[PDB]
Amino acid sequence: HKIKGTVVLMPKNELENLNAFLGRSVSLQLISATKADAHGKGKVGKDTFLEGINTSLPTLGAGESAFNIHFEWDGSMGIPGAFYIKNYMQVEFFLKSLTLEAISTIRFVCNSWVYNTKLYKSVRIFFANHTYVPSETPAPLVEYREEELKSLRGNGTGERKEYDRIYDYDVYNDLGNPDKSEKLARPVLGGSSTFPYPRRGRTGRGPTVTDPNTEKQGEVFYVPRDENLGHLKSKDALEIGTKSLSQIVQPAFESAFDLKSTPIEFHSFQDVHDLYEGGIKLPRDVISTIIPLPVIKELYRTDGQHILKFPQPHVVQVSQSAWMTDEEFAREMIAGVNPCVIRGLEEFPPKSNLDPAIYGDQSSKITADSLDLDGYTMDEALGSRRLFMLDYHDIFMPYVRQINQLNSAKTYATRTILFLREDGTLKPVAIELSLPHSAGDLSAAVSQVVLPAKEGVESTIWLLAKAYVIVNDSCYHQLMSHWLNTHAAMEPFVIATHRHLSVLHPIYKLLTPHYRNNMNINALARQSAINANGIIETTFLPSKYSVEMSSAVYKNWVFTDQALPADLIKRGVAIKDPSTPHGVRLLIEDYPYAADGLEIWAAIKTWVQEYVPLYYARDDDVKNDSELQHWWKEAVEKGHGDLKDKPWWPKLQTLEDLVEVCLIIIWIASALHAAVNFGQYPYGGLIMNRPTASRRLLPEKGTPEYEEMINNHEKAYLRTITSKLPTLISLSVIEIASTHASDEVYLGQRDNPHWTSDSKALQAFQKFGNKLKEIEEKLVRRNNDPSLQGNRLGPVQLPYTLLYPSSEEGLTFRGIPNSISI
Ligand SMILES: [Fe+3]
Repeated sequence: HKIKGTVVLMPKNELENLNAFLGRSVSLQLISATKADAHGKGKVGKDTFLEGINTSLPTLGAGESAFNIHFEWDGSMGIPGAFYIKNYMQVEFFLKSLTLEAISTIRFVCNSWVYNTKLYKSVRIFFANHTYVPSETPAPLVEYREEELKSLRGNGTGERKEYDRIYDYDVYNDLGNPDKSEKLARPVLGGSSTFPYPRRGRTGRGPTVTDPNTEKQGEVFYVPRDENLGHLKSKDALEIGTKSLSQIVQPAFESAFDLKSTPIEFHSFQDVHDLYEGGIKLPRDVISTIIPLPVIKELYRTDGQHILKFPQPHVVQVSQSAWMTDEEFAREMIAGVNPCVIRGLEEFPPKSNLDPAIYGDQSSKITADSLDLDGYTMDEALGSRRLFMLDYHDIFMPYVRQINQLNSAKTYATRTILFLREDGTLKPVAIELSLPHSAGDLSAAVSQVVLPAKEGVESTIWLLAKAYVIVNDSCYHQLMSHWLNTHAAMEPFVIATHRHLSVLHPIYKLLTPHYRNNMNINALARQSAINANGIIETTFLPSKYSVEMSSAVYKNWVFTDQALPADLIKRGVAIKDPSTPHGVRLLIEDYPYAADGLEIWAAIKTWVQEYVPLYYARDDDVKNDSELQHWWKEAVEKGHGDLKDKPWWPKLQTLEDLVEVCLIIIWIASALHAAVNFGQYPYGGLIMNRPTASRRLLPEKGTPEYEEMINNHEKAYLRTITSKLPTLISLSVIEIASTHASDEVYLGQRDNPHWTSDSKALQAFQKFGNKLKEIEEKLVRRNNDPSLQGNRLGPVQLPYTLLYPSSEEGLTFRGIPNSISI
């Protein structure tokens, strides 16, 4: 007459004795999926308490404890499909799972914090691991299913508390700190035509005293409780790093500089190399402040007394000087940290769409006859699809004036012309350094064109020109390729999924692994990374204009252009070609990001195309899923609501649209983010290779600054790029971001083998993981192919492993997480 059950939970201390969980501490009630009361709701059993510690199980995961329990459940009550749980203890615990035996085995995958019962307005409910579209929900669970969605949505008011599980939207009005200073006021991003932006998770702290449109500061930025990931190992809590760096480590660094205990500036390139060789000497109390901090202490080796040493960046591990080569500068545009901006150039000279009345004549000054195209004429280079560009002219020109008015910031709007050589590598052939020009200008600095040069002061000017380009590129990488296109663009879909797709829903099960830790890292970023005077503003060129620049770019963000084939075709780096395996022909055949990416894209596509038909037999079945239609309607009209008028949104009335939408979401969250994230320290850990800021324009002839370019080119370079103090802070941030936590869940993995009971879904997922293993072998062969050495390894001899699916923990330059997790 009893159902044997096993509860697995983790006491709180395991993620930030066992006998306290016995007695009347924890009650569970089974809920029937087949026998309903007179209202049609599945009947509920009696409160049943944990009976004892099970120590006979083969071996739980670390930190987990198993509890025995027996439910009076006579069979007339039908088959359990859910349960209620009440925690009568003062302290919350993490509920892993319930397992019921000898009844048609029943598994519940919970993985949820359960706070004291008096904190909840309705009792926590958990469903068995079956999957149902809404029309397939067993009738006695239909109302339970919808009431749980209503509970997760909340009502759009109230200050969110730690234990709340309420998902909702708000604008980016929480970055400014106007109550501290008018200088820290920031425009609201989202909800206007001037500043469109993805929505983020609502926190509801309320208004500042000086500005009803800006949300007040808080010690903790709320996320729904189970988004805030605990870790067994403190060192895996990498998301706490940015707060520690901004609030604890940066002031300690600043004091070392204020007290003149270390040189204020780098004076040679070797001063930079020293950081990962002998290290940097700092005051004792500065070391003492840093080396006890979780996560932070993992970033540096130390003698415990005066030395911090950074890890040797991958980009210098074979050749310290290879970053300086034109070969490597161009190669990193297709296999570097930001491999997804280069475009084909199909006319010459390049054109601008900006208004000459505002910025002056926008004609390019690059002349065709000045370029070395390995003997090709311009017409030949254009017609054979060998001309490409890295075009930041129109992106940066609207912000150059305001950036350059800042005291220690000076930039150009840059364009780089690239030629695809017959050997398949890219060659840079010109850089245009543009400045706006209008009648009222007080500056006499002018735009100019710089061409490659290997000797003399011309070689230094060309090296500086490359630095100005990479400052543009690093800013666009950090704020657009990375922050906007992954972190910020994904959060609206996270929110919508939890608000409108039941945990029971097949598309919830398909997508939610790809959201792990995303809202958490994003909230911590709003607090410490992209806030006024936060990490990004105090290390990157645009300073207080950084985040709003990403809103300007979001005006042109197109959901369907995030698909890899559409991206490659839009950028003119591939053409449609049905005769090829992936339906596109690359115009740069050995384009490592794109060629490896197409393999990953195709594997995800096959997986989604196999999973969707398990639950939707026909287009009509997609049309008639009420949760799915509400999910997509809200994702578009609210989550990305500033772009809800755009004609390119899929309608989601067909199987093909459902596949496309899920495929793109998974792609952004896993491989796209990985490709743009985990190369940050490997390439940018040498500040000269990936400068974050430029502080001066090119010097005029006849000046001491010009003579310095002749007599001391390294110092000229270092004075132009990011200063030493923001370099230390920035290196630390990108080292965190390039690190895989040991509890990461990678593409092809899931945190629990029982996420669904449907064997066809589980077998399809196994095929997907096998396919990713085969792809990794293929990518290994690519990196070992000497014919591809030029673009896949370069003179830095750094094999392109960023789209290898698998990785061990640490700073590995490989591995594709499921989600945007750091
Ligand atoms: Fe990231």
